[PDB]
Amino acid sequence: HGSAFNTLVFSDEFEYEGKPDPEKWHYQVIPPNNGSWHNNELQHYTNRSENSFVSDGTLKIRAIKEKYTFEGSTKDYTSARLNSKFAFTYGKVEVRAKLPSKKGTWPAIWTLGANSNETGNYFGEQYGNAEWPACGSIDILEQNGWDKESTIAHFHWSDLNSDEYQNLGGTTPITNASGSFHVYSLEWNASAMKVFLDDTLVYELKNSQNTPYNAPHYLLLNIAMGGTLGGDIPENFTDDIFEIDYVRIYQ
Ligand SMILES: OC[C@H]1O[C@@H](O[C@H]2[C@H](O)[C@@H](O)[C@H](O[C@@H]3[C@@H](O)[C@@H](O)O[C@H](CO)[C@H]3O)O[C@@H]2CO)[C@H](O)[C@@H](O)[C@@H]1O
Ligand SMILES: [Ca+2]
Repeated sequence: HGSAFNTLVFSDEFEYEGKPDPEKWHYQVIPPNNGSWHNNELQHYTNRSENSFVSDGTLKIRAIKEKYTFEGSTKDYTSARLNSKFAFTYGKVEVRAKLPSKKGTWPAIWTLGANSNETGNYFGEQYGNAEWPACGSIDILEQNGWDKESTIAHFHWSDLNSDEYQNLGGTTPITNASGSFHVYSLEWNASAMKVFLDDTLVYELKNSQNTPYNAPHYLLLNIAMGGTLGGDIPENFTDDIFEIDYVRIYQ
């Protein structure tokens, strides 16, 4: 599957030490919603070494129970939310990773249309100003906080010719998501978007010109805490890691 996408256009093998490469990765830190993130999430996102770092051939994003204030808004958790400094239309995205094991964590590998104009993102209004869900988004991987034995792939968009919000996708079983690397991938072209866990198709959505999936998207990597899909966080939560061996994008 996906062999047609064979020209490497972007990658990070994470073989260096220190901050995620600033030529490749942009941090979001400004909350988009009056001092909070969306989905009733409980974290702030920071660009500190507490919450992301590269060492030993892998990127780690680390969520921590920690009081933290940004511009008058205090939250009880910190994490990181990275965006690629690379926007693309169509391709094969491969991310090899180990997921957080702890309850309450909501990791994600996903995309937004580069016309999102999301607050504090890297692209602003360069491509347009299509507020989510009109910019489109593809989940390559999410896990909720209460079931670490399944993964989620899910699309969110509004049709170009309607305000009608669409949200659909699938799930698949996973074994040892936290202790064993798996490859989470997307194959995206003018015909279809296919999300895989290793070689299992999680979901395929037919593409068309009436979707926002024919213009550039950028990649996001994050751990949210709590909220819709994070759920209740144990009182004893300390910290947890989302470990990414590499990101590769082919066209
Ligand atoms: O609620 C109104 C605001 O929506 C913002 O877009 C958010 C949206 O609210 C939120 O539900 C969505 O959450 C993502 C899921 O759809 C999915 O793709 O997985 C992501 C990773 O787990 C998850 O964060 O995110 C949208 C983008 O941040 C609008 O941006 C905002 O203008 C509007 O007021
Ligand atoms: Ca690596």
